[PDB]
Amino acid sequence: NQFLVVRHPGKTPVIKHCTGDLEEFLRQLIEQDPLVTIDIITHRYYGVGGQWVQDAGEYLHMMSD
Amino acid sequence: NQFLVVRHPGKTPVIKHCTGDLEEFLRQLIEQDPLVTIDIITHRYYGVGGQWVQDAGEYLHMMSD
Repeated sequence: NQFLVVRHPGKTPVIKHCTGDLEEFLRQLIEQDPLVTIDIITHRYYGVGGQWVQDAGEYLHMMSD
Repeated sequence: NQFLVVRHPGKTPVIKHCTGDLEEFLRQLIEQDPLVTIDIITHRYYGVGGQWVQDAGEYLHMMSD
């Protein structure tokens, strides 16, 4: 959940930890950079090679509706 | 190097391991899906929280020129 990578245009991506409310944190990155892509990375028993990743857009909505 | 996440439009991203030549593997993902985004994730002593990620486009060129 705290292992998410945020991709800035014209630059290289960075991996960011939440400093507060998780929903707000993702929103804040999006709001300040609406071109930014966030992938949220976790781990599973099987997943995809023992690891899995979720689109932050699905993630943010998943927690609401 | 083998921890790279490939992002398909309309879907959710997956994390993929190379099955051959690394340069070819990234190219193959791009060629078959030119809309696809790849982030290549590694680890560092400091990096960004002890971890770092590189844009595959920079990565693929980095190894050439």
